[PDB]
Formats: sequence, C-alpha cells, structure tokens
Amino acid sequence: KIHYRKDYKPSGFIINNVTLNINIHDNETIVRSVLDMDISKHNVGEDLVFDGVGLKINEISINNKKLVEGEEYTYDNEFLTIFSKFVPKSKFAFSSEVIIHPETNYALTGLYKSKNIIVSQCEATGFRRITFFIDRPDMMAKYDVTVTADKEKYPVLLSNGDKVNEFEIPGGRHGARFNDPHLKPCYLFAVVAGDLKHLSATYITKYTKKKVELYVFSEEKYVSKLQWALECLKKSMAFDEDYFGLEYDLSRLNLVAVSDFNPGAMENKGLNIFNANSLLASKKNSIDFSYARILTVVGHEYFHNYTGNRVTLRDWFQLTLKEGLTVHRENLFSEEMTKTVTTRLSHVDLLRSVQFLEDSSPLSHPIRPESYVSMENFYTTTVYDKGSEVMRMYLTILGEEYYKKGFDIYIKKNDGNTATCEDFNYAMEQAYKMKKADNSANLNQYLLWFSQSGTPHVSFKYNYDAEKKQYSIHVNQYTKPDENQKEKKPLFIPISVGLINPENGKEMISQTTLELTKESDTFVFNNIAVKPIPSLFRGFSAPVYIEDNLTDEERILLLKYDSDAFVRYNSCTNIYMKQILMNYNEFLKAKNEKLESFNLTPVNAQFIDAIKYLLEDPHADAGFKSYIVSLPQDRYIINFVSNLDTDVLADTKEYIYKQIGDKLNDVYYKMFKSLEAKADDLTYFNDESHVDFDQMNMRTLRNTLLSLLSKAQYPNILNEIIEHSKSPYPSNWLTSLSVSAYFDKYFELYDKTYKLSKDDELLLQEWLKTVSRSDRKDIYEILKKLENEVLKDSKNPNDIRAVYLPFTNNLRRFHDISGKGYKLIAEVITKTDKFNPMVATQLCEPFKLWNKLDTKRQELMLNEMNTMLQEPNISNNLKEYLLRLTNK
Ligand SMILES: NC(=[NH2+])NCCC[C@H](N)C(=O)O
Ligand SMILES: [Mg+2]
Ligand SMILES: [Zn+2]
Repeated sequence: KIHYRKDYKPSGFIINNVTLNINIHDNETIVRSVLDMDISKHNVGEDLVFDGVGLKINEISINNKKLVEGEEYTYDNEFLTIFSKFVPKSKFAFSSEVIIHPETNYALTGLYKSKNIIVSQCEATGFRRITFFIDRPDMMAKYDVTVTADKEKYPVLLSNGDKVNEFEIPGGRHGARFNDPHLKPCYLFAVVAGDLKHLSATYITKYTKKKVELYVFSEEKYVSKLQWALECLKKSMAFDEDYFGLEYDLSRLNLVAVSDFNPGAMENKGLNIFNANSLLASKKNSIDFSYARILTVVGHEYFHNYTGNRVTLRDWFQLTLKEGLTVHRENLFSEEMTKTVTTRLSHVDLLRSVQFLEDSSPLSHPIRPESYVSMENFYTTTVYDKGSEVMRMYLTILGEEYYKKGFDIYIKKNDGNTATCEDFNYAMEQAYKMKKADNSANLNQYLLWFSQSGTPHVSFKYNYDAEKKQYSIHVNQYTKPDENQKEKKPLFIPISVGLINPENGKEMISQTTLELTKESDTFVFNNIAVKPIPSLFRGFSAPVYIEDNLTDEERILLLKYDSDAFVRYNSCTNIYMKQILMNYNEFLKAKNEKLESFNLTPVNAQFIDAIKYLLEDPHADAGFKSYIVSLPQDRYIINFVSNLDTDVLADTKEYIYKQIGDKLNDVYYKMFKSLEAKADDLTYFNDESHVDFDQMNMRTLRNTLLSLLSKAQYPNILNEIIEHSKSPYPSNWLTSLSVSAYFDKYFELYDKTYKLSKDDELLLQEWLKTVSRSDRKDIYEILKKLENEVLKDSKNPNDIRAVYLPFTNNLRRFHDISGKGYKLIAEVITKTDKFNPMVATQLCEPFKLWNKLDTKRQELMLNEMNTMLQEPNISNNLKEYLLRLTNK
C-alpha cells in the first residue's frame, strides 16, 4: 500500500498516555501496555486500527473488558482492527499483553538483542513491533515505562526520561521505572538493558543554570573508548547554547553504544543510541576518521533534541525537516570545532558524488517525497545532504543575524508540536521580510527546493568593458526534466561571488551574494579596474552543477590565488574533469575503432606546476593538499559520461596519475618524508579529550602521497611502507596494508595488521574495509578468504558492510565485464534480505548507476536486479527499491 503526501489526514483517535511494562526473559519478552485514549474531532465512526507487526497476542482489553478474536477484533499480524461498534465514544483505556522475541530479532528494528544488550530501534516504524500503536509521528503521548530483567545479566535498565523507581523482584530480577514528561511520537521511544559500564559528567546550562547529568555507556570491554564521545557531547551542548541559544531540557542525557545497529545513531529522547562505530574511539585502536565521525554523530543526535524531538514531524514526508536541518546544524558545529576547510569540502565531495548520482538516477526524489511504500527507503543522501544544503542556503541568503532570528521564530512557534517544511519556510520568510524591510517579500519560490527533484545546472558567460571598467556576469539555470516533473521551474539560487585580479592575485570586491531567481539574469559590476577572474559559488553556495566556462589558465590562477577553499578545489576539479573527458574519449575511440596507434592529450604542464606550488606552501591546509593530488571521485565523473566503459575510465585515471607523477613524484616523496615529524608527533596520544584535526590532515596527506608513490613503484618505497606499518597510529598501519597491495609483501602485512586488529571489534571492521578496498588482482580470492575466515555467518551489519561495500568501489574489478562482481553482490543482497532488509537495500548502492554504464554492463546489472526481484519472500523494502531503480 502506497502512501501519498497529499493524502495526509489527522487520526480519528488520540493517544494521551502510554504505560508500558516490558518483562525480559531468556526466551521471550512480555509487553503489557495501557493506552489512555480518546476520540478526536476528526473521527467519523471508523474501526479502531492499531499497527502491530509480529506480535503474539495474550490478551487485549478495552476498559477492563476482554475483547475476543473474531467477535470484537481481528489481527492479521500487521494490523489489529477493533470493530467500531465496540469502540467507546469518549476517553477510554486500551490495554494489551503481547509476546515478542528480541533474541530472534535479526532485523534490528523493534526490540532486539545485540550481543549481550537488549535494545530498541523504533524509527521509522519499529514501535509497532514492540506493541500495538497508531504508529505515526503525529500521535504524540507521554510515556511511563517499566522494564524488568534478570539482575545478573541486565543490571542496567534504561528508558526515556526521569528514573522514578528501581526495585527488587523475586527470582533474581529487578525493575526500573521511567517517566518522560515530554510529549513524543513513538519513534522516539527507547529501552536498553545490559551489563553496561559508563563514564559520566555534569553540565550546567548557560542561561537557566540547569544541572544535567551526562552518561555514556558501552559494554565493559570498551568503556575506555567512551571519553571522546563525552567531550563531543559537551561541545555540542555548548554550541547549541552559544549559536542558537538552546538549552537541554532534562536532568539526564544518556548515550549508549551497541554493536549491531542499522543506522549510525538514533535521537531517542534523553537516550541516544549509537552504532558503536560512531560513539567509541581510542587513539591506539581507532583510525583518525573515527574522531570526526563521533564528533559529527554525537553533535547530530544532540541537535535533534530541538530539531526532531521538541519540534517533531507531522508525517514522514517531512523527514528532511529534521534530517536536513539537523545535518546543517551539525555542519556548522563541526566546521566551528575542527577549524579546517576540509570539513566543508568533505561534505561537498559527498554531495557531488553520491547525491548527484542519486539525483540523476531513476531513484531521484525531491527532498520532500510525494509518495513511499517503505519509509526506510528514504533515509537518503538526498533527504539528509541535499536537505542540509537547502537548509544552509537560508543562512547564506539571510546572513547570520537574520538567520538566527528566523530559526528562533521556527522554534518559538512550533515548540512542543509537530511541524511541516512549510512551517520552517514560513519562519525564514518572516526573517526575510525583516531583512528586506518589506512585508511583501516572500519565499514562495523557495519551496521549489523541497518539491522539485534533480540538480540544477548553472552556467556563466562574461563581458568586460575596459573603457567603462564594467564587468558583466550572465547566469543561466537549467534543471533536466525527469519522472517527477515534466516541467522544471527556476529555483531561488544564491551565488556567492568574488572577483580576483589575475595580474596580482588580489580580491577586487567585497564578497557578495547574487540572488538568481529567474531562468537567467545579468549581474553587472561597476568600477572593476581590470578584467577579473570570477570566483563563483564560494563555499559551494547552492547544490548545483557549476559550469564556469573558464579557461584552464583562469582556473589555475583561481587555484593558486583565490581565498575560497571551495572555488580553489572546484577549479582543480574542473581542470581534472576536462582532462578526464578528453583522455576518456581518446581511449574510447581507439578501442571502438580498434586503432593500431593513437594520441593522448598530455596533462596541462602549468597545472602540474600549480600543484607543486601549493604542495610546497607550508601555510596551505594539508587536507586541502590531499584533495588537489587526487582525481575526482568515480561517482562524480559518471555524471558527465553516457554509456560509461569502466575499463576505459580506469585507464584514463591511470594515464593522468602517471603523467602527473612523472613530474611530481620526487616532490611527493620529499613531502612524505618532511611531514613525518609533525604528522606522527605523539602529543595527546594519551588524551581522549584533545584532538588535533590539522595534524590528522597531515597524516591524511602523507598517506595519500604514500599511496601515489606505491602505485608508481617509486624506488625503494617498499622500505617506507614497512616502516609506516610500525607506526602507533592505525591510520598509518592500515594505510601500509593497502599500499602494500602492489608488492609481494601484501600478505605479510595482511597477517600483521590482522593480529593488530583482531581483538578490537571496531578496529577489525576497519581492517576488513582496508582489505576489501585493496587494489589486488586476486581480490575475489581475498574476499572468499574473508568470507571463510573472518566474516563467516555474522549478521552484524558493520561486518557485512565492511567486507562488501568498499570492494564495490573497485572500478576495475567490481565492474569486471564477466559480471561476476555484480553476481557476487546480488547474492549477498539476497542472503542478507532474509534477515535484515534494511542492510540488504544498503548493499544495493552499487546498482544505482546501472543505467549510466555501457550496454553490456547495463544488461548484466539489470539481469542481477531482475533476478533479485524474483526471489521468494523478498522484503517490501528491497522490492520497492529495485522496482524504483529499474523504472518499474
Ligand atoms: N530507518 C532508518 N535508517 N533509521 C535511522 C534513524 C537515524 C536517526 N533518525 C538520525 O539520522 O540521527
Ligand atoms: Mg514476533
Ligand atoms: Zn538525524
């Protein structure tokens, strides 16, 4: 059954209070539930229908009167229908006792066992797997939750909000009772039972001076990995205070790491639950990236407390309202915390590769979809990441002071309520009127960012009149029609711009934002003393394809002299893309025409010089440098190529890297050696409260250079690889594994890094990813080895994703023209779907680009997807996904 956005209608029922008793035993969990309910003003005498999936009914009652199956109710394992003539016409209690089995719940939705922890995950529709409910986010209620369990196995019992009681129960059990005073949707319900250890701290809110207890929890083995998360939480709270004026609203906030988790984390009120890989780190047992990830995910979940929890969703179509906005808030936070331009660049990199691919695929949707079958399929980079760019554009358009004003209005007006995207636009519109000093100004056109799918293309033409000192920028926008809209409309696109004097490299104007609201416009600048080079979409100011129509000479000048990190990075990207497209077509023609000989265009020599120039500048960001010596992502490139022959693209990238290395490899080696002391310095190695993001960037750079030098078989590089493997930083010694792929020492380092990894669950998963990603001719045999020796029969999403996903990025081998990469992943998807549909769909990622490949590869991918579609008992989740991806 399809849900349509336009069909939204309030429930004919109200649920005011939920009182739960959750009694956990080894071989069953019993859930007793009383809902204090009422008839809404929208009620039209309908049956009372509860969602309830996979529940075993012991009893149901209305008002102390037992209801009888086949007489008063029916239940079909998805819906409990109570016939209207038995439903009261005023306030009443509904109560039920059901049996569930977390110990056999491998889908990790509802209540499940993760190792030795019992934990819930209810977003989006998991609560119906715990007990009967009207399981939709506009049914808000207050929760009174008792959990009971064996004391010895489950000494720590948690649910949302204030703990009001703990008590002994005969038989060696105990119970804990919680009251959450805040109205919430059921998706924000959580419970946890485990032998948990913690770190804690106290935080005093900035304005009202509330004392808040902060606890972070994990299994005993990993308690020493909790400290950075606790520091990140404090940073998050301070930031929401300082930037947004927002204070936490409960006496206690708990974060809990679990080993088996589908998402990254979950913002349950007062009880945030994390994938361990996004909560736990230590410097001896985690890669550098873990520290940024944890800062990101802790901040994200914390910021949900307002954007998601205190203001929640009217319906699931509004998902981007909490996810887009929360990602945006986390981006501001992370950028402020890390103080490196690579934070913003990394987000742009992900948008323009993964999200752009999505937006040009058959899966393309607007950030607010018009329909769904399974909401699970819309936790997408479109909803999260394009969402965040749409939320960011408000700040770009309004500026900080007015943005904060509009956000305040949003919070003030909707606090304690459900909300829609229109509510957020309305608030921003008020700030807009205030800023334009004009009560007739409006953001009606802005709404198109929510409803219209596809990436806009913004293109540029220029005129300089030297006599008048007058510069003109003519801008055009175009969105390609697709299955969502036959006719696309012009968006409100803010374009942040500067102008660079190419003669001296200086800024010629104060940075300004051009507001393009039409299909095209011409913006004219007076008193421009020399012909400038434009610096366009600074900070990446809108989520668009940029066609700068600049020469490579001009891009090089921007790369060298522009102040904006994005424009420099993008100028580099465009130079690479021109070269890739040229060399790709040259190889392609030679192949197609079976030429005995042909020419390749060399890489621009002034560009190579500019790379040298930047690398040798010790004041330039090391993270930025690592971007400039790397070609654009395959998934970014594919947006510019029809009928992509992956082997030809692989040859193209190889040729380009070789041409650059022939000039730069000695410089690369020099830098690798000179960066070492600063990069690998052990300051803070024992301090999980301090992270030097600049130093981490230096390590990234060194590892990037080592990778380039290894691929090139630079003289005696193996010696440096071996030495690198003895570093205390896992980022280094895991790099040494993957760069050794090109040498006979690979399996030696394979074994060594395994032994270093095998005793830490999360580090082992990093090791798995490193092997999966290894550039090996025998990679298929290696995957089999991983299957038989390490992964075996694991149902842990982290393990499965670690083994297979990174491999699918192997341009040469995953896309083997035999189709054996496709067949391998399809088999895994089908196997996984039998116990965890959510993860099965995630594993489909590689197929998203099927219709962009050459005809043979298209056919092979299509064959595998149609095969998956034919599997008996295929989940709704996977079926919906694959039917959409294959155009029906
Ligand atoms: N169906 C899902 N994938 N749910 C994941 C929920 C993640 C959580 N709402 C967050 O983004 O912080
Ligand atoms: Mg069941
Ligand atoms: Zn979120």
